Amino acid sequence: NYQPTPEDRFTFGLWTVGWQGRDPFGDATRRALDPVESVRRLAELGAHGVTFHDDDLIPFGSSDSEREEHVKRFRQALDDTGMKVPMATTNLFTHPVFKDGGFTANDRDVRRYALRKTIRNIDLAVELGAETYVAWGGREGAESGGAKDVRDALDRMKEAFDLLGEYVTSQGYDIRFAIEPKPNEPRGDILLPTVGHALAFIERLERPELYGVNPEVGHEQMAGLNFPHGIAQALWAGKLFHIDLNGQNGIKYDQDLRFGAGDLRAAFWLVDLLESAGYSGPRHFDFKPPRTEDFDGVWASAAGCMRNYLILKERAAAFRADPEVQEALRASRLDELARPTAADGLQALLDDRSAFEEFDVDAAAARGMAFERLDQLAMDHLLGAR
Amino acid sequence: NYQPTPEDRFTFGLWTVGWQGRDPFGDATRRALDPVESVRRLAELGAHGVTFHDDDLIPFGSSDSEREEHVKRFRQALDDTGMKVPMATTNLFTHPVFKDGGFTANDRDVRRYALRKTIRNIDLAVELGAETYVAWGGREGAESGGAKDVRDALDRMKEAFDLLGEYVTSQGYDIRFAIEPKPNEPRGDILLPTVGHALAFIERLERPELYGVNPEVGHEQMAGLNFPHGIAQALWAGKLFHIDLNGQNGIKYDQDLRFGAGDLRAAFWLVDLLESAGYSGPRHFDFKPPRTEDFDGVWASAAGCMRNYLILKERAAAFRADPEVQEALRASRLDELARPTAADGLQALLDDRSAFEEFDVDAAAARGMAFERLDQLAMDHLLGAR
Amino acid sequence: NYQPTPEDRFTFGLWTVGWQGRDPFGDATRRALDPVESVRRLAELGAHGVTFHDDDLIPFGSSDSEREEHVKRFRQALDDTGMKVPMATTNLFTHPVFKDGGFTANDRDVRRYALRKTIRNIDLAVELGAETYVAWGGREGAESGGAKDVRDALDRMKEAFDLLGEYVTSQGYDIRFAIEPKPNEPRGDILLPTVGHALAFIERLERPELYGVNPEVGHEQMAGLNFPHGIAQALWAGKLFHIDLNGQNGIKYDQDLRFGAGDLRAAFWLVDLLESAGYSGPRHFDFKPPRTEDFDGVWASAAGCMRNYLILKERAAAFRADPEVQEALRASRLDELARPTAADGLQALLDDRSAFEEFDVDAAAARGMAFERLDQLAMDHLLGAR
Amino acid sequence: NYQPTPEDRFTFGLWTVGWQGRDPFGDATRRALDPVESVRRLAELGAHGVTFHDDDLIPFGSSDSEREEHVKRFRQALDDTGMKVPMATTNLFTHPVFKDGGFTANDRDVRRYALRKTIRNIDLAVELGAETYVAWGGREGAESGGAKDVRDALDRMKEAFDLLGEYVTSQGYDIRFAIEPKPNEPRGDILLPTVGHALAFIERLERPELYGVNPEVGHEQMAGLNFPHGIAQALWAGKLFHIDLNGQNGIKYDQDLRFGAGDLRAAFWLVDLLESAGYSGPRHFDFKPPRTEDFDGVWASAAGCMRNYLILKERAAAFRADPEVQEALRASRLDELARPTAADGLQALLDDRSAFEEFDVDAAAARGMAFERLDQLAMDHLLGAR
Ligand SMILES: [Mg+2]
Ligand SMILES: [Mg+2]
Ligand SMILES: [Mg+2]
Ligand SMILES: [Mg+2]
Ligand SMILES: [Mg+2]
Ligand SMILES: [Mg+2]
Ligand SMILES: [Mg+2]
Ligand SMILES: [Mg+2]
Repeated sequence: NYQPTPEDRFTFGLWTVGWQGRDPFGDATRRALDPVESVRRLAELGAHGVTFHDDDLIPFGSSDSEREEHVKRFRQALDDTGMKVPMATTNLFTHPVFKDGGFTANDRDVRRYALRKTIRNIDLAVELGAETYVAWGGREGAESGGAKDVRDALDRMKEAFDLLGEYVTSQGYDIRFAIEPKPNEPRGDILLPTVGHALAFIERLERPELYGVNPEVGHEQMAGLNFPHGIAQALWAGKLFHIDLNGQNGIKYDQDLRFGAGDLRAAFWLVDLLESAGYSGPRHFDFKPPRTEDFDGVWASAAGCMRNYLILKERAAAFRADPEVQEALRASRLDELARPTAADGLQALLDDRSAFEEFDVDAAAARGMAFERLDQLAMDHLLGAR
Repeated sequence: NYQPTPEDRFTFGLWTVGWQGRDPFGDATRRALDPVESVRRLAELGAHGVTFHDDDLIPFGSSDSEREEHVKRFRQALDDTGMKVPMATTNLFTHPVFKDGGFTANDRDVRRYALRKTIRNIDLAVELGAETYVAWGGREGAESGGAKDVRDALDRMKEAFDLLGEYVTSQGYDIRFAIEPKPNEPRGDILLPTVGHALAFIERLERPELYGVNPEVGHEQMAGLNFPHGIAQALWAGKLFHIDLNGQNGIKYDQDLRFGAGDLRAAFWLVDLLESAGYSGPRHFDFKPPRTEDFDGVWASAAGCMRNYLILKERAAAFRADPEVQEALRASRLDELARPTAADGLQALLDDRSAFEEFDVDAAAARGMAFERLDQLAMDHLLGAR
Repeated sequence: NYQPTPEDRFTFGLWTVGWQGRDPFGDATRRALDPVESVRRLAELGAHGVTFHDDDLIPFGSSDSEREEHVKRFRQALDDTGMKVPMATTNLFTHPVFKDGGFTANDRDVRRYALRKTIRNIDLAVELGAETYVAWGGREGAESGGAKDVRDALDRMKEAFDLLGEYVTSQGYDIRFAIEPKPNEPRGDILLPTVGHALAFIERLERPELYGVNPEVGHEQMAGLNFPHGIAQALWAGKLFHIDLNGQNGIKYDQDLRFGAGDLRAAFWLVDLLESAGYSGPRHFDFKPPRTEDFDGVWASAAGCMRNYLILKERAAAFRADPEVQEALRASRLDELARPTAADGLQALLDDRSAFEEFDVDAAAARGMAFERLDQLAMDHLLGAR
Repeated sequence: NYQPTPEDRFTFGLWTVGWQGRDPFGDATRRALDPVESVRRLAELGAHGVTFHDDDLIPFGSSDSEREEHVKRFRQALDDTGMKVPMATTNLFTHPVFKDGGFTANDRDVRRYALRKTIRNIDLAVELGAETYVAWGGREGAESGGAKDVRDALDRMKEAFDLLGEYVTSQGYDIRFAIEPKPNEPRGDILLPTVGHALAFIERLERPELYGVNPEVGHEQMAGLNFPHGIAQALWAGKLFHIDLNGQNGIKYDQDLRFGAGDLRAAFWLVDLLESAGYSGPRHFDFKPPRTEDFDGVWASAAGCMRNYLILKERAAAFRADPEVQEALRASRLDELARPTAADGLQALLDDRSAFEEFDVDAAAARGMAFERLDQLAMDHLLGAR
């Protein structure tokens, strides 16, 4: 029943199944996992590959000797299992030096350090074959209004990303960047808080074609926003380079539940969109197995991520293939939404008396949209009840 | 005490002080106001000008004769008082024909009608001297996932705004457009839900220089977002063409309280930013006097809008002029935030061993940011308690 | 497929399918429905009965003659269809006189009027056979802090409900009261904002056994609360006299979507609880068919309310009957949660060295709770994918 | 300027100024503080006393020898400074054994352990002179619906608190309990999520007079609720035994900002209420100095807590003493809210034709409430601008 293959392109971060369960009010409930064991266990479950922060793979403060040993053992597990590494990223948030940010820290020497730590890990990412480099600026922000002049901060943020674009262009690397937005936590407010703010920032970079977004289900839902809508806007702009899948129950702390938990109907509309638009990138899970769980529960939670995606894929495909649904879509005029408003042009529209002077407003107004029957067909399909 | 003059450029919509108090659960508690009387009373209070939707000024379905009579009486009140009309907009949300939207309605004939109704009011706006034309797409959106393909909807939205840009370019009008975002209400989710999503959409229009944003305090706060931060991003992009001021107590229905109500410290940081950046446009209030109030209370609420802005302006100016505050800003390194990270360039940064190999991370980490003393000086100034 | 019968005890308010679609930003999109036609159409769909506010049935300001005529025609439709009237309530929110409340209005003459309007409709409710009388104090509250001394307001609220209890005791009526909480809208904050605040208030009334709660799915979700949890607390206290079913997508304006829309997994856990606890009252829908819809869509939306309840009932019953689920419940120690902590008593617990001095904390800590496998079995059952 | 004395009864938890800055995404930024030094530094700032969790004072797993040494050194610092210990509480949330709760853990042996750990610390609290014992059940709850049967959990919660009441009655201790509600974090949903749910639960305990609430500003605001309103309901019920003061910016993770930060007008209305009702208990701060700060900033943040309370006390007292404000309160009929609705009794009200048959609804409806002028006087007073 609903078994994943490496062809489904499911990926997990080392830090996901590796989360030891330390939260703001409690100590860890699980021992540390060796990244080599996580690679093996994930390959057994049907995953396609893994992702990493620099500091997940190479402990902070490691000598070039220990660094080389850690990478070599990782490489061997990849060769042994067939697992890929499609994305990597930088930890610019755990160590105390980043307490006021990395790229937008008020201290200039910290910003320079942040850039050098990033560039070193871009080299490693290319070596391991990654196509996408993600940046989540979790410490870029403020708890108080006077601590951060946001215009100056956006200048420094642009400067950082422009320098990174110069670096990969100089080296001839085939890698693209993806900015991951989040509205708050751990800072009181985070810069570039939603998909839209990130898309707008990208258009001010020197080489905008090198940058896209890495949206996360739970993050947009922490602002009360419709995640499938934001993903549609990112696809419309040609900027969905990567995506993070998980679950969230509303406006509260970042829960990082397994995918399919949280807002189930939103998860259905998301899969419908991703499959219908032909998104071809990794289906990456950024989730945390609850700290109530032991290691058997960690792997059950990971498996459930993939299972829920495949069940929703099946139901969304049945929905769109149903002749009764295609009829209802025409009844609600989704076909007319796809047709241009005025391909005749501005002058024709102005001269068209049926568009205003002779337009029957009351006849158009009384036409029902038939959206509630359409949505109940969608419910019936989701629940396997047609 | 804190008396406004027309030099402060305070403006109000006719629909604000004119709101009769009808809400989803109750009938109106006040009689209709003649726009001529609203103009006189606002001029007496020290306002600079007024704004309007087409349907606030000319009742829907009016003959060209009645239209001319309504405009002439309005013009006369403006000439009598010295009041200006800096902005106008279109009602694409009240009449039943717009129940699924105007520019993104699924029905093509409704979209054409929406465009013609808008163009007619652009002509009137130019005649009355408006510099800015606002578009709030309050019905553009959905309550259910299958009712609206958002990529097709964004195509239709771009098509509409592009045609409007062709129209004003054709006519030689000196007017710019400002898109007003809102996350929800009256639709379950509204397209372009925040300042960031609107800024990103503008960069895909054919003539992006003609378009900017008209953010509203309460709207960004309905998504839990930091309004001064979003305004800083809009200023950084050169896109703050207009602004709507009001108050909101958190994530809930759109309250439209008078300015200064709701989140008072956010209102302080907003005024600080607007004055420090030299924003030169109208300070426009989109608010609703609570339906508990009679007409004496309507004018008290309007007066309070302007009063609160002027008190906050005074306190923000005292904050920034205080030598002890300028010292604390240097203590928190706001001066270093304004200096480039790497004006030496990429190669210099890579060769700079003090940026990584010889960087003392523990010494930098132990440096306090001193942000809590800075924020208490800001509190003391806001409260008049230094 | 999943057809309701009057035995399922589904009920609808006249004001639900009767909503004409007027919202704060738009005029009505549907004509008024005659309550006689709503009764017939609902009986055809399989409903059990209907509910009403006084002003839904008898237009405000009606003579005793017109009142009698309106009731007689309603009675006849009930006799013709077999439909029952299990609950009634009072409109203390639409007319302008209630703009600062009914029972807690600052004006004493309005409070007296509110009580007399209520008592007149209690008599009618008894005549029509209602068992439950609901009070939703939608105008009891404030937009500003100084307008309402909440201690005095709670005194007036208690006084009102105590007088109502004296009235029904005097008359010998077999009717109970149910208070309906809501956190906000249309007032900025509403008194008794959640199920918990209402339960606590009831314990200070003179005759607490006459009063219970009428919680609404969407209302508790406007505070971000877990609705099944609140319903469990109300059942634990013996106070769930009635319930309002609908859907809501998070913290925002009151959406009143059809039941099953909004938070689908919460709807599943709610049905599981109601059926497992043997709740025997009406399954009442307080919803609004979206104003995008014509009358065919109104009835499709009503039908979908009942359909979704019956599908979820079936899946929750399959979940609890599954031997693999009963095994997993024992694996997560739900059986031990049901056993007393210390039926041996306080002295035995203090003398029990295995409870502290010889308790192995690290062995207990390492035991996994197995909650993620249990929740995936619940997901599989909900989606019909075992 | 605004200097606190021990007469102001300001108290702080050891865990507040002692927070090392570890958050879910970052390591600690400050070294551990010796509780002896925290006592001295707080006494220097003008605090009245301190509070503690068992595990803040005596490291978990300490021998009776080390326990005695830790208490003796604490006692000496108290004797040296004059500081009091008015409240204590139990850590039932940090150690992994409490990962599914303490009093409502599914495992029975963990629940017994939780009760024994609590009882041992009640004895210590009495020895140190505490009058109030707080219980915050931060782990009592769930992330998934099937993990916790809430009726059984409330049975176990009642059983635990009843046993604790039997214990203190047996020992003859003069101490009362205060339950602290929180809606979520660190569990996905927490049992007894608001002040109202806690007040309702207390009325089902065997000896309800021994129990009250300990509400926290930020916690009620994480549900979007009006904190002064909830505090008024707790005062009305006679159950405000203790209070936790801090700041929060809306619906998001628990920020624990210093008091006066976050919602400033809510802080003003809270102080107005506490002073006007004659609340006589400790003004306790449960806050976290941001991890951006060094130790100088920790003490600046603590000082600011007390400063902001004293400034707001002064402004609220000026507001209520202002003759123009007392006039406006009569204009909005706050005097009539305080007078009984029907001291004449039920029969008199029914016979009073001026209450219904001859009541002029339109005359009452047109009366303005004058609430916007009242609220602007409150704003003017808060800002020191009359
Ligand atoms: Mg996350
Ligand atoms: Mg992520
Ligand atoms: Mg608004
Ligand atoms: Mg606006
Ligand atoms: Mg509702
Ligand atoms: Mg209801
Ligand atoms: Mg807290
Ligand atoms: Mg606390």
